[PDB]
Amino acid sequence: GSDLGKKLLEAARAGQDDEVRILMANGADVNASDKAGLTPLRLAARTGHLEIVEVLLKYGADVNATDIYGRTPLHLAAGYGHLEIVEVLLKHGADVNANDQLGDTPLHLAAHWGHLEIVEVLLKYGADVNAQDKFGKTAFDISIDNGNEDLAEILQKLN
Ligand SMILES: [Cl-]
Ligand SMILES: [Cl-]
Repeated sequence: GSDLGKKLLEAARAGQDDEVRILMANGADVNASDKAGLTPLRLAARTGHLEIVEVLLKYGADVNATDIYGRTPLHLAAGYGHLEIVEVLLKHGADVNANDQLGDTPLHLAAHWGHLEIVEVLLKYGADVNAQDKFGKTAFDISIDNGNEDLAEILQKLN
């Protein structure tokens, strides 16, 4: 909730798997929000802690919690190259086409990271490969601009 909530946020970003399980068992608020409004699931998603993501989702974490800038746990899992977290979030209903404040979707961020398997999963779940962000960039443009030549080559075939 509050005291347990603070500890839960810290355990999520610290990667302390069983402290998370213990805090959840003792009634911690699964959607406790830090000063920036970020939830344990968002912190575990960006840090790549798969077991913690799975435990939080089991306790009903809001898979599409969105910050004031429009970012979601799926944005951060795709943006930091965390394939199995991307897979589990999508399996639990994460919004594949969520736009942040710049109009970027998780696919745009996965393209920037150059993660082919994350790109694949996002497309399987219905990502729009032709989506443009607010500055007019597609996933293909992003991959080209970053020098992710392999990905750009493949994405060009879906243009
Ligand atoms: Cl973040
Ligand atoms: Cl490359």
